[PDB]
Amino acid sequence: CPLMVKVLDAVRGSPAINVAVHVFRKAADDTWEPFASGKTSESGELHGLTTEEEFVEGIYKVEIDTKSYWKALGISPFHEHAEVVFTANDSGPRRYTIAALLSPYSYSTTAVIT
Amino acid sequence: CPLMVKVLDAVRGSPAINVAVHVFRKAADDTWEPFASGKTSESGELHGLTTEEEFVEGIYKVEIDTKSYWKALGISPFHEHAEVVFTANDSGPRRYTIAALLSPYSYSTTAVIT
Amino acid sequence: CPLMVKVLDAVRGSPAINVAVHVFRKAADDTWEPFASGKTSESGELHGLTTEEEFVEGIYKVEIDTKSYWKALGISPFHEHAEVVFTANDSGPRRYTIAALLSPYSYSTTAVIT
Amino acid sequence: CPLMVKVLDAVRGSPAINVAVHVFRKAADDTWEPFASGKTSESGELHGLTTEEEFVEGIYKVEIDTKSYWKALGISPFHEHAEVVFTANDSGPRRYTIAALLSPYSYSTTAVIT
Ligand SMILES: Cc1ccc(C(=O)c2cc(O)c(O)c([N+](=O)[O-])c2)cc1
Ligand SMILES: Cc1ccc(C(=O)c2cc(O)c(O)c([N+](=O)[O-])c2)cc1
Repeated sequence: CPLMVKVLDAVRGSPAINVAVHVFRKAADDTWEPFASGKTSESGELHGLTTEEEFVEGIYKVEIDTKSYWKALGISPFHEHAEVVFTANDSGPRRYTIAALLSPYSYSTTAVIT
Repeated sequence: CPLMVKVLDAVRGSPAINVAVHVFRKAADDTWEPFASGKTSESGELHGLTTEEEFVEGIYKVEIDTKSYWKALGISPFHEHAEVVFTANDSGPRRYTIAALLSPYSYSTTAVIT
Repeated sequence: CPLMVKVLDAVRGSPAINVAVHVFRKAADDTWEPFASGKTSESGELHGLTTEEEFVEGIYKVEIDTKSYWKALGISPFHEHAEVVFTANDSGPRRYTIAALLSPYSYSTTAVIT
Repeated sequence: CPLMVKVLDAVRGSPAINVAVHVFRKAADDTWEPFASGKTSESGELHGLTTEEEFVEGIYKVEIDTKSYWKALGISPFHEHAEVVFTANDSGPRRYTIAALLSPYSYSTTAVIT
């Protein structure tokens, strides 16, 4: 599995379960094409987004829809979502984990690449 | 000054000087309109982005063009940029500082609201 | 002012006001000597910790007592405090801002050096 | 496995492999007793630190010796180490993952509790 997303909740100290994640790929157009999407599991992880055949060199944007999540825990947040834009597979295919740590007024994101 | 952006470099432990910052506002269209832009100063700060007259309730996206910055320090980074999407002035006008801490494979962003 | 500490609250999106901060310096003993302390102001900042005469090369530990702060906002946190250990003035005297961003189950710390 | 530590490198976008981790527990003395220690594996993870029998309610400090790690990648860092102090098992036994994301001038730490 070449691209996985993991999301953590800094407020409850737990995985963020059932969070919506959308992945876009920048086309030759200079437009964002919808690439893949899904919701995180009980472990805060989302696997099965894509296959190594489909996941080519390019510029990707990962959007994590965090505002719904925060409402659903009784919280009126501030961000519309968390977004991460990165270039992928530039050096040949890699395994990428894009991880996000969420708080109402802040977030951190990191890529772990193997 | 109702909206200011501050950018820090986690690699050199210093302000990120002369970084490009673009602000967009979501229009009734559901399109991003260009709202304001500029480059950070020697202190890593960008003031004068807007006036309190122009800075109304709405959804804003702040894009920090970090890839140029990292190249200019001799570094091939991973993100195309850092992006922060948030709703503003929902509760009446506030002063917003959107701060970003940059590393090649990671970033953190926070809003400080007064 | 050669050493300043700034503390932000990721939960309320605001400065952390009236937070206790203790600074220790490692002695020849290999013991921590109490070096300086104080509480953050309404801006989340603590200035006047030391003078450039007193702030010599050495290993320092900055401890931010965050648990009291979180209780005082109605919150039972997880960390006893945030701690940052660093070597100072190794390359000649600098101005150091040690900044901390707090959440109940997480924190980030950075040094900005001039 | 009730306590595990994971360490990530924000500079290389990878796990931090073979990093030293020491765990201390605050005794009735108000002294830190050495509780457990080990080095992270190729995945940046350290398991087998303790057993659920030994891991009781108390105040723990996790110290990650990051300075050696940064030297070993050709880097003169700033922190002596990363330290996390927290209260454990206060509400009955939990599984705790203490995760740390490292950069030369910054770090973030979070607890994920199950
Ligand atoms: C995500 C993040 C975390 C920490 C910092 C940060 O270190 C910082 C430092 C400052 O001197 C300062 O004035 C502010 N601010 O006003 O927000 C932030 C900046 C961004
Ligand atoms: C402070 C911080 C922020 C983000 C990460 C982080 O990126 C991360 C990545 C993982 O694959 C993973 O399994 C976990 N975890 O279990 O906690 C954390 C780690 C630490």
